[PDB]
Amino acid sequence: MKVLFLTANEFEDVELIYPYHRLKEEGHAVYIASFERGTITGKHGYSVKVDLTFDKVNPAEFDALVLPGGRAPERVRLNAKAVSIARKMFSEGKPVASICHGPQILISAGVLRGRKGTSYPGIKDDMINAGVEWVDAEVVVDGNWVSSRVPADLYAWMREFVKLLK
Amino acid sequence: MKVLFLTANEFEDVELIYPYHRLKEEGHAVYIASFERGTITGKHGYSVKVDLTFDKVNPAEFDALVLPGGRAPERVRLNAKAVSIARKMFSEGKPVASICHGPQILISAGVLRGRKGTSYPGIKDDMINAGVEWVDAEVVVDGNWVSSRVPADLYAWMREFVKLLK
Amino acid sequence: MKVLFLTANEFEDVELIYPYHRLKEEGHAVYIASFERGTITGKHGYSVKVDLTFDKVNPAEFDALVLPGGRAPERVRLNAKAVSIARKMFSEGKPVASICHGPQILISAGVLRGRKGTSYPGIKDDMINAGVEWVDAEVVVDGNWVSSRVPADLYAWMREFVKLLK
Amino acid sequence: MKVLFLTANEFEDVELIYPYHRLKEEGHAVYIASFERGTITGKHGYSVKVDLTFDKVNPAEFDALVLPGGRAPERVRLNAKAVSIARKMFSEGKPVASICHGPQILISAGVLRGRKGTSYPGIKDDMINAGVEWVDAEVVVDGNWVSSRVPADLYAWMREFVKLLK
Amino acid sequence: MKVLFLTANEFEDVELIYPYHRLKEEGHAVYIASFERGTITGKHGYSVKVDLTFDKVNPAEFDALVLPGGRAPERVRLNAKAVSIARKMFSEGKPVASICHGPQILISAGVLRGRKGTSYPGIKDDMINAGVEWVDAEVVVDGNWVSSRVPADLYAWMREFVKLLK
Amino acid sequence: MKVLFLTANEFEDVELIYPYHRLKEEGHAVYIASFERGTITGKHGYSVKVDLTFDKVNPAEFDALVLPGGRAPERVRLNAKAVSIARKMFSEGKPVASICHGPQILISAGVLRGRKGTSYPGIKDDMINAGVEWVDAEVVVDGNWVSSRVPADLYAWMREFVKLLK
Ligand SMILES: [Tb+3]
Ligand SMILES: [Tb+3]
Ligand SMILES: [Tb+3]
Ligand SMILES: [Tb+3]
Ligand SMILES: [Tb+3]
Ligand SMILES: [Tb+3]
Ligand SMILES: [Tb+3]
Ligand SMILES: [Tb+3]
Repeated sequence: MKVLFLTANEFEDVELIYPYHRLKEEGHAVYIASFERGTITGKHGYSVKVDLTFDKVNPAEFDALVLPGGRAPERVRLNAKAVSIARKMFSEGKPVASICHGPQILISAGVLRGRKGTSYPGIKDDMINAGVEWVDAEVVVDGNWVSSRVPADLYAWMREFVKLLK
Repeated sequence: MKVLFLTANEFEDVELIYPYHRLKEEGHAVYIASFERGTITGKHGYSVKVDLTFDKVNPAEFDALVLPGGRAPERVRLNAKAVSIARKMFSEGKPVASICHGPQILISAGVLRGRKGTSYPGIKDDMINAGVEWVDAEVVVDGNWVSSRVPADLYAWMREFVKLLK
Repeated sequence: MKVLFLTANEFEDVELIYPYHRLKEEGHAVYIASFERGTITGKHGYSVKVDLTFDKVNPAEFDALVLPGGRAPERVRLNAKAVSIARKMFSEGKPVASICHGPQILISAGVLRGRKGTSYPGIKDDMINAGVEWVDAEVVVDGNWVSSRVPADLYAWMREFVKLLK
Repeated sequence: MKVLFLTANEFEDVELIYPYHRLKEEGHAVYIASFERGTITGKHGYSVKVDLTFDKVNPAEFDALVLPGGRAPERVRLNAKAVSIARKMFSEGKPVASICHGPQILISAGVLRGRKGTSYPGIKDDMINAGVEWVDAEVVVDGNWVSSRVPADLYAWMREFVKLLK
Repeated sequence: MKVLFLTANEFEDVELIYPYHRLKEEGHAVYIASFERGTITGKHGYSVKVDLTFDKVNPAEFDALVLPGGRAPERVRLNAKAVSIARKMFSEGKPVASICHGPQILISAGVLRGRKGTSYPGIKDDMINAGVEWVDAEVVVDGNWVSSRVPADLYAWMREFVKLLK
Repeated sequence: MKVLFLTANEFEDVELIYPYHRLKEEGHAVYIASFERGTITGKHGYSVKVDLTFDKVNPAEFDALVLPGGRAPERVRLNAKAVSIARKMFSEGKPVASICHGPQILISAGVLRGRKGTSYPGIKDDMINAGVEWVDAEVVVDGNWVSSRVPADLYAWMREFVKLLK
């Protein structure tokens, strides 16, 4: 499987690096998409190479989507192409993993009304206003959508997402 | 004229300091309310003293409210007492100034349905989902609510807010 | 009303941003002059665009001068052209606002003998040795010269400077 | 199964956080041991709670050992008790995972003579002088010892370590 | 000989550490005096232990004085006791070494009128207004006063100061 | 006399700057060699110009060698040319000063068997495994090799090294 990550500068470092390596362990191919080629730097200073830009992503070529948190989702959600990628993959029923501020991209895509999930508690009212049935749990699984809240939930977040990709 | 500020650590420094001094120029008494007494530190490292805690605020004692941005509103909006202060003052028709992420507190208060305003563009979809008629302008004035987007709007933000307090 | 600012990297962020927006509120045109075009960054990391270089400034084209503090004045005062701009505008009786280390430029211009004002207390002995009658006050107004000491004085500093430009 | 981590301040953040969550996914109990109770902070600023001090560790109570990298191993290897824990667990054939500078603790334990493994390439000559058959590979498995070199190897490092704990 | 250093937080790190070790090489005893006991931290993050406070210094007990630069001299020069120590030792003809912003303390002591020396070029006009015959040289020796400008002058600064202490 | 320094980014700032100026005081020519031309930055942010690259160094042209510490030696010791320079100069009996992690380069050169010296205590076991008779002292002098442990030893380190160059 080809797993796409939508992110940008000021991503929450462990929320990108943890699923990146956890999914590589399974033999899945992992791709970082962002605004431009080169590198992006997390809140804590970890640097990662960008594999492709949002403009070059064909959503049909990717099988699963991961949305790390941090401050990057508020930048990503203003890019119409990045939001279109998330709208298409999520609405087609492809596996989507979000954590922390990651689901702000799904709010902007207009795909969460009636869906059950979680997020960083600081944006729960925004998830509720987007029609989410918000749950305070380390991991929520709602069909193709696997959601978690904070870095302390990483173990449970990918435990459930890896099951979805099997 | 007693102006209350609702804020916390990681406030956007100039969005707190600019209205604080602009309103002191007019002879208004300015008060910083936060989670605990002592000091709070902005994103850029400026420190300010907390005058009172959210639990000690009686909203009837304050005439106007300022909501600076940064990452502080996502912490403030999880405090039921801080949200109740903003709900009471805004719903009473008292002057309320918000900028950048500041209106996340008003979203949580449930007072923005059908109101017209702006915010940091990164949360415009959350403002729209809360019932705001969102406008991309340096300053919007909707009755008692004066809203702006980013630090570049400071001059226009307080130019309009000062007129409401006269 | 064209207001010129003489500054450089490591300016005290709020001492530049506060008067910039306060004077824009009045409808005055504000200009940042520095060593080179592009951007300059304050002590706390705020970035601002440089409008023109010291070499391109014709002091006859500007009506008032603002001298923010920080570590920038110690760099600015070594530039003969920047010091000549401050000498000409101050000695012509045009309104000049200084705060914190800002008057180090006026010391270098040789215009403060027998004038009354203030500064960051750490350089009061240097102001006294330049012939200033130094006062420990949040704001001092001596004809065209409006001086303040530290960021806590911002409200009083521009309250008096705005009156001079009216 | 109880997994012990030996670490200190300036640990490489992802080298501690990644195996911590990867092993919690399997249902293993994970324990952070360091010099004192309270918290320790990684090179990149992530902070983690210390579960117990080196003096309180009884090696017989733990089933497996993880040695993250960063600058922490050079501090840990000067603590005779921490080195004795690593010596006892490694020499008893319990699973031991090391990455980056992590095996400096095993060098100090005197247990690597005639063993095959890897490390951060910057200390390969020190591993060779301790009697290691050094291999430049993302992961090496030598009986109970699973070793990796850098953060890019995380996926392979725990892929092999998890197999040892099954 | 007992060499006293007058300094505080935000000292220029190499300007304190270099003379400290260079004078210890000669067998001189070296003492750091500051506002309070404990430690002080330089601009670049080096930490040094404070040996005694300004209040506990008896200038008669010290044979030579060193004044490092950085931002510390602007804090030190506001302390009447620290300025009195520098006034007494300098006016008694004891060896005094200054570099960079270090001579701001001697300006405040009122001992430089007619003396020949140098400093950080950014404060040369303040040295001139204090009556200094200012020279642009890596090191100036004027009787008991050895002065230098910047970190690049360290080699020449202590080359001359060590000769004075022989 | 020409003194060569082998170093890189993340050198311990005072361990490079202190011997650089101490040896310039004696009139010796000092040269910084690193991976590329331009500048290198220490752990604490001091920046120094690189005089020449490792590939351009002819060991016959230099009379003495300095090896500062920090994290730079673990990068330098992976460059076969930099290790060959240290090997050639040390094995020819030219004066060699090392401090802290600096002797990791000599370990990699294979020249320390049966030699007496010291280092940062965190790598003493690696020095012992390289055949060093390790001593816990502020300075050790073994023929041409002058070694010290930490920044607190600077005064003693160059006191002994300067005697070798006379
Ligand atoms: Tb940011
Ligand atoms: Tb934060
Ligand atoms: Tb600076
Ligand atoms: Tb460190
Ligand atoms: Tb052997
Ligand atoms: Tb400072
Ligand atoms: Tb590093
Ligand atoms: Tb042997």
